[PDB]
Amino acid sequence: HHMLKAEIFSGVIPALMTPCKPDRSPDFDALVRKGQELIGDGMSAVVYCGSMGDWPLLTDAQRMEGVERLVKAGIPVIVGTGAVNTASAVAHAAHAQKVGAKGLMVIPRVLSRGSAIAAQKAYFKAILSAAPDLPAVIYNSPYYGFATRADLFFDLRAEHPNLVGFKEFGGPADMRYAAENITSRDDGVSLMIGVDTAVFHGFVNCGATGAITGIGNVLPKEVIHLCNLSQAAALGDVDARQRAQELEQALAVLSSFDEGPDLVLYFKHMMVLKGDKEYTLHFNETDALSESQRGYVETQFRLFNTWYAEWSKLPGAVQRCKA
Amino acid sequence: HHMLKAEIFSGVIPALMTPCKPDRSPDFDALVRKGQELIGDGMSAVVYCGSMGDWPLLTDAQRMEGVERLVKAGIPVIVGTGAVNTASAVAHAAHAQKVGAKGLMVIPRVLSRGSAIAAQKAYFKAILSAAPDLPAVIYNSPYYGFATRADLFFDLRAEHPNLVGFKEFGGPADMRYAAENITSRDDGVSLMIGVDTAVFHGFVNCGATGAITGIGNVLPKEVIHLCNLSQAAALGDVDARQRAQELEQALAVLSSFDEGPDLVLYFKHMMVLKGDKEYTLHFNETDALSESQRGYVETQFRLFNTWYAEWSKLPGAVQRCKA
Amino acid sequence: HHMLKAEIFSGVIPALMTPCKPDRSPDFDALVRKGQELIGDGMSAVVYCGSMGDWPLLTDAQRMEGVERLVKAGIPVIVGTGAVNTASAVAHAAHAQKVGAKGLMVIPRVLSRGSAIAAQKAYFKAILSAAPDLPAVIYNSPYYGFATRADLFFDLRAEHPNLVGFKEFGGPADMRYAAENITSRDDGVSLMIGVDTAVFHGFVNCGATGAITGIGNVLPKEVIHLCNLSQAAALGDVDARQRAQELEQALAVLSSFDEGPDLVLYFKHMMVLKGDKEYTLHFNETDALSESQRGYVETQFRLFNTWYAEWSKLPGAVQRCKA
Amino acid sequence: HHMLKAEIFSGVIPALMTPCKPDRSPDFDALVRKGQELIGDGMSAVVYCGSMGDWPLLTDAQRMEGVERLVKAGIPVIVGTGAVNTASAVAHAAHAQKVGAKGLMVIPRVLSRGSAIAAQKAYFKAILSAAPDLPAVIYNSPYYGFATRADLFFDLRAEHPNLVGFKEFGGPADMRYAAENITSRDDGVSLMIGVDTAVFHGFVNCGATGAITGIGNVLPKEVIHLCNLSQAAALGDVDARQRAQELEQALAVLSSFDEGPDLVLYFKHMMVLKGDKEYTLHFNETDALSESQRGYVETQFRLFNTWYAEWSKLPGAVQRCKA
Amino acid sequence: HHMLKAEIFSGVIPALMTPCKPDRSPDFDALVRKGQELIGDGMSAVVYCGSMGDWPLLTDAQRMEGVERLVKAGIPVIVGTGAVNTASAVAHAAHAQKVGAKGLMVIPRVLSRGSAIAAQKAYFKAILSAAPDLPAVIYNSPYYGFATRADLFFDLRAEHPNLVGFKEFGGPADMRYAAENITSRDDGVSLMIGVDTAVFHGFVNCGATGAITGIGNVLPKEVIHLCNLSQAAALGDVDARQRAQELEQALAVLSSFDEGPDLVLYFKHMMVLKGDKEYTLHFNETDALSESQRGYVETQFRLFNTWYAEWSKLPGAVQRCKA
Amino acid sequence: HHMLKAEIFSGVIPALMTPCKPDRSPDFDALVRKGQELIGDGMSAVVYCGSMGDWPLLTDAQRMEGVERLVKAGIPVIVGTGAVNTASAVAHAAHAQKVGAKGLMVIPRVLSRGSAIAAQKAYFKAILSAAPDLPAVIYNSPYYGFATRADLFFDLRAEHPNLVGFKEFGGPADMRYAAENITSRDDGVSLMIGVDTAVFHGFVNCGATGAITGIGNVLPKEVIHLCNLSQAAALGDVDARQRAQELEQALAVLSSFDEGPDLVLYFKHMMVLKGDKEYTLHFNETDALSESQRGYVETQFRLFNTWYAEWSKLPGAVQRCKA
Repeated sequence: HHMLKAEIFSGVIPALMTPCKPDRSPDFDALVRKGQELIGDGMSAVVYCGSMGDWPLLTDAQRMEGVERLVKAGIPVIVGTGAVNTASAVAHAAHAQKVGAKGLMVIPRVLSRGSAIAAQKAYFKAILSAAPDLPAVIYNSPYYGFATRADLFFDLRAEHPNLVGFKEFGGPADMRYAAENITSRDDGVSLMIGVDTAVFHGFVNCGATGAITGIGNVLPKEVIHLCNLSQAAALGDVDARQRAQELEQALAVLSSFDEGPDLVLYFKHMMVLKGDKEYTLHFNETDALSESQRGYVETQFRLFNTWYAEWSKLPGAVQRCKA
Repeated sequence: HHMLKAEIFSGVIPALMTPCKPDRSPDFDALVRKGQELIGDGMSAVVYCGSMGDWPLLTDAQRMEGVERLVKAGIPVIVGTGAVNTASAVAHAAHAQKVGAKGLMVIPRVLSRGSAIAAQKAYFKAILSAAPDLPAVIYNSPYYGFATRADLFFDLRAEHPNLVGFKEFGGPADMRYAAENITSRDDGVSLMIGVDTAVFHGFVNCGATGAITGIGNVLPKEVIHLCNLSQAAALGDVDARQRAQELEQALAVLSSFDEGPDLVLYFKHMMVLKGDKEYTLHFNETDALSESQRGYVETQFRLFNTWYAEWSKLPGAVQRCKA
Repeated sequence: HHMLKAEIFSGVIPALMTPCKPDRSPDFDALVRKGQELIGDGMSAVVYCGSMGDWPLLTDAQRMEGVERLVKAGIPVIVGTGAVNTASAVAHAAHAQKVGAKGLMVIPRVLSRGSAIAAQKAYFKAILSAAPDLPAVIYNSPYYGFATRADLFFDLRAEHPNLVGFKEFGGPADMRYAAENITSRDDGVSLMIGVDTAVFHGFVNCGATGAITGIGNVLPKEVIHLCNLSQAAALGDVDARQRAQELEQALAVLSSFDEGPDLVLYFKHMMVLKGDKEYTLHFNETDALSESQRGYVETQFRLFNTWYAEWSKLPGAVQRCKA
Repeated sequence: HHMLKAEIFSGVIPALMTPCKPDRSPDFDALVRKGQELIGDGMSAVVYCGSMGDWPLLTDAQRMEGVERLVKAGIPVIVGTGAVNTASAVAHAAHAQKVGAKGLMVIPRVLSRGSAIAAQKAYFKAILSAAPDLPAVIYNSPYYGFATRADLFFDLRAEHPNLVGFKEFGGPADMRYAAENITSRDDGVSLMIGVDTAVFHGFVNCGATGAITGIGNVLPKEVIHLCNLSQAAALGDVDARQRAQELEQALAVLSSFDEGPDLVLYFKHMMVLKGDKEYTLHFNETDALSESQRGYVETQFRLFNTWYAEWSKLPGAVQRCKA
Repeated sequence: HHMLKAEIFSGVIPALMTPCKPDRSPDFDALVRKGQELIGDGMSAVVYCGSMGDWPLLTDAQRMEGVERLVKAGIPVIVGTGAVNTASAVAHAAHAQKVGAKGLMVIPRVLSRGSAIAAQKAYFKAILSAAPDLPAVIYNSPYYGFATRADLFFDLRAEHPNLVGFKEFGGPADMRYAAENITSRDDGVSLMIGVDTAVFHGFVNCGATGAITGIGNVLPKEVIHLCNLSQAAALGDVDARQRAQELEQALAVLSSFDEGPDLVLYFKHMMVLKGDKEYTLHFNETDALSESQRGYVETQFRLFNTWYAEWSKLPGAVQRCKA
Repeated sequence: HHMLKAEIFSGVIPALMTPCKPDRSPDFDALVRKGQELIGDGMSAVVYCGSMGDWPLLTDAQRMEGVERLVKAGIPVIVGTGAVNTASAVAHAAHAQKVGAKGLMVIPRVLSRGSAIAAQKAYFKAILSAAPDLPAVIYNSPYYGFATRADLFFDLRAEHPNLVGFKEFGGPADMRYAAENITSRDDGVSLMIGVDTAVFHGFVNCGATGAITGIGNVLPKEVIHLCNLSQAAALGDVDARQRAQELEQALAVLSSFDEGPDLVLYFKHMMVLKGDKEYTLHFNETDALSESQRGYVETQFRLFNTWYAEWSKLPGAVQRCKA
């Protein structure tokens, strides 16, 4: 069969941060405000609560409250199912379906049996089964000590028709593996870019349908610009292919913070630099950038903004592909 | 100064499994029964709730109930502080001190900022600070994407005098590193063996004071025998050095299950093979050994038991060092 | 079901060398003589034509002639299907069944699509299908740029019930993987030792049913002695476990030539040192040990023989387990 | 001495595929037609039968028939000597000289003694000696488990003056090694690009004289364009250096299929997409791209063609350097 | 505090070669001439005697004579403290301060205790203490079997306020580590580029203040051009960012000789190609490029010069940023 | 030809430490006393000045004075040629021949061109040429960033007949490589054990003629005992093969200090523990074991001594093979 790809996995999709109130509990009003703003800027959906959202630091109830709030605001939500155990992940998925979220981000099993593929298969089945009506994407990362390859992916999809996507945070070779062996069938399966540094490669070299973004919370217009240029390049455009690469290269240092353990520290600090004070505090009192880290990101943020202010005036694909 | 090592980190110490009731909730009565039995067999203390105890699958309340039950039974308890976040780990530590546990097993930060050493330092400080009166051991493993080396260990101990030990699950070279650079000072610091395959190396080559054991839940007398022989070898005994190595080698396959992701599946199945039916079920309904895995452990369990039944009759150190 | 393991994959089984006539064509009369001798010495079967037999240097017709000759002599033969292409491998298998060989050694695809698992699956199916009545073992080695894991093995066996074994030339961890995940089911599947250095580990730690041997062509009685001791150790015998390891250790250097590219040069030279002049020449005129290599093997052969002459007089398991 | 480089190793040189007749035997008429077409398009020579030509799947007689047919058509032929054994490789070389091929591609020993450098030296000598009048290039690849370095190359060339080139399929560092240490002497030695992804690096950074191409069978004009631009860049041209890199980058995904095990599956499928139906079947009945692989290459082929149709209209070096 | 960076570690700074007289003793007159010339060309300082200067081949007295000569000529000198032992390194540092050199390049301990971090800490302290009034940069390289990380760097700087810089010869990830964690504080610390291939990355992505250059001895105007363009790119300039990368890419092969063991052979030969005959001989009579190496560098030197002659005429940032 | 191995490279040979006077200059009287003592204990020769002797910390004159003193005392001396440059190494070699040392230890080039094999070949030639009448051994270690393999070794020996040995400090596989490919010819070439942990493997598995020892300075009788047992095992003795391995295993921790950067700190401290106070100070004022390192070696030294005191009373090979 030839099947339409799931619309919820198309376009540019921020994985939202959870802002803190002054008492270091979640500020759900601020979460919804930012979600609405980002959709207004041109994002197609949001992911909540992912690693950008500090999921391990929040209770399941808090995450579910945030999901509810975002959905009730009319924002298309892909729910993150990251969890300490099967029962928790399944609860996230069941709640997503109950409240009318639009998609599911299936995160592998951690802490108990993480490297066991047999465990991962059962865990994915349990999560998919809990939200059968929601399109689902599996996250694949070497962080888990195992890879979901084509065999496992297609065995899951045979029993779980909601499994329609594959989100790669790993390197370009892993994204290439997915494009060649999983996501280029006729059957409605979507590759999603899952790390900020792989946008051009994903869209142009790998046939990606959409990008889940960290840095796009901070620089939405610039990240949408890059995604648009990269999609135009994927149509064969000559100018856009050149401009996309220039923009990705200039964004590379800021995007690279998404690859490391301090991504929430860096991206919340950049939110603060753009004037959003509610991103000042972290849930853990001692989590903070070092003095050098703060200086480095400030320098690099100023550099990118200065370069973009002039580059973004250029004629041709640069104008055509703005958000 | 020359300081006595902490007695709680001496001897042979099972990291207890949590048995399931038929509804897959914890059977605390059975947990206490086994803890009492193992102390009776010659174990010096127990660890609860560690990875052997399925900590990620239990609520914090359940773990704390188990700790309380064990302490109220008069069992010396080292509390596992494994957690999804700082607040949870600190709560485990605070509860340990409140109820009169005898020691603390400090597990590093996971899932959020795991590889960041700055994060680990603050996390360890928070945990140690929460139970200042309890001797504490830090667990060190490559699983965490970072190592606690001498610099960090001594900076922590300077501010947290309860930090008196260092539990290595990693390879023999990592245990050697600890012995050479951390645990061989005069100052009351203890190296603990933290994987079942490193007992002889730990006691004889590395000066270990005690062993935290997985397989010792199943084969307590045989593991105490190995530890005793290895301690006698550490005094310079010729016979015990030879016999310890023979026994470790024979135990090696069964002990090696402690190194992998399926350790709880293997060790609960061995408990069942020895007649303890309460170890039949797992908290997750689908977690089970495969047919081949079950056959392999059954074969190897029979082999070891047959060999030990005859070897354990030999004269000399083999008799002297029995539990 | 519980099924008997295939008898053809039990015991000690030399992978025969092909001796050269003076014109460097195969000496089939000598091949049959040695095969008969080795069975007489206590070997259970032979493998022909494997890498020990110089398969790439012989035509398919020559290999098939040798197989025919061995079978007509009443020797139980496991046929090697190593080949440059599918059609060749399938021809070897079909001939094996036609002439009444007793088993099949399934070697993976080489030179064309070697690392492609999809290719390997089809290739194995083609070979197994060509000799449905012959018990078959798949050879697994990192040399091929891929591993046959449990999933592939069981998918093949579901469609090809003749697939009943798994021959590992790789390291002890790979043999352990096979024992834990493939060969310890109740269903009649056999692990075969497939490198000379892994005999004790295979029988005792991995449940192996038999060994395919290179060095056993040269030292049949000594290799059968080691296999017998190792099998007795697998029953739980204390003495045999100690003696097996002593004998393996003494054999280790000579056995290690089986791991390298020059195995046929080393083992033919050892045949010559024992008085079998027909092993002097190689099919390629320039293939020869260097002066240092020749000196090294001569020294090590003398050393082992001297040690064994005295060690093999010891009482107990050493006498009980002789061929 | 200063010596002219061998003309046969200059320019752009497809390693031809062998098309199948409907019965999966070679279609030699079609082979010659394509060879003639590609020379007409601007290729300087062809390689037959290399890995692109499915050498392991064909008999020696079939390969030699194809070589004869190509030579009799007046096509300059470099003969591939890939073989299962020395006698076969030497036969290919002797036949090449007999029939008037123009060059020799010397492929290392496989399957027997592959990693032994002593074996490789003798094997190369045997092949070179069999066609003394034909200029010869040695193929160097990590696939063989050994590298031909300067010492071996110059020892061979001292005794075999026909050895005048060095074809690198390995990475850019290996090509750099060859340029720095082997091929930049005054003495008539040529570096040949031997993988489709290394064209610019080879010509500009490494002094290459020519390229043996896989993708150039499918996209001859575009590959000649890239080679021409890269050669102009090697003269110091500013525009060509920029344009060469743009074209290589756009060709990179299609070229990357040359690096993997499925190169013949991908490139025959692309031939089919361009209308050459005789490239439909493979010699092995079950060798075929998967559905995803087919979708991936189709998408990427369309993308490249669309981009090139517009990019190739640009003024300057892009026009000057067309085939 | 916010502190000005040390001016001596700004700009472009050649690590000078020591030319030989015909008797293979140092030609100090020629050393001073070249130092003066390079300052005249636009270099800000020189380093002497570093690895470019053949420090291990010269006596301490010879190095100190060269330093004296350069300082007396009015050239700003950063003194290299590379040494076989602590006493030697400290003597270099003490002499630097005595004669009025402007900075210190602190090279780690070698040959005795090289991998011991405790040894490195004491060694750095000894060197820094010997020249307290001179700004100092520590060289960091994997060549030493250890890395100076932030902890060690800041512990040294707390006791040695002259430690104000960090020179990275390692890869881009190591330079990134330094920028993120060491050199981006407000406190007057400078990252210096310490390998010729990392200029753009250092200035733009890592906030570098200056570059110590090998190839800049040979191509001073072109290296200053690259540094200027890269510094303009670090201000946010669009044109300069593009042009810097074009120039770095064209310089990449010549710059890459700085990464290898033969850097002095390559760069002295290039000096000879530009007409400086005093760079003909080496201190060791047999040290010389091979014929292929000489051909390779000659080809690549001609290529770069031809490309630059035309590229350097382009309007815009290329003109603005010339030396 | 069949040639006698060089007697100077036979037996057990300490690489002497250089004791310090209270002013941290060399105590040559003490050096000679210890050298004489060790010969009296049963050592066959000494090496001076090697890394054990702190060569990088001493002047060439000091080393040569020590060599002279040892030779004038009638001790057979193998001179270490470790050096910062060719001229220094050659001076050591020339002096060795002048004063009547009995052998040469050829150490590779460091600090300048270390990884360049062309450089190493010329450097070895220069050193060998400077002492043509002295038997010479080349040291081979991965520390140098290159390996001397058979090709280089035999090319050197063809022009330098004094090159008669090969000293391996690397792992067992590297020693095996040497035995198989270099040192097992008939031609008078000797493999020397060059790290304390490889004694049994060297003599029994690799045909070594002698051992250069670090720990043997401290425990001469025990190291000679191990060497004697290992040599008896190399004759085929059953008892000695078992006892050698027991003794090596017990010595393993103390021997392992020879593998690391702190070998001189550990072995001088052990000399002090045995009552030799002249081994208290190091040439560098701050070089000292840490508190933990000191505790570790003290514990392990006591353990070994206690075990040996009883083990060394056993009948059989243990008595026969004492010094």
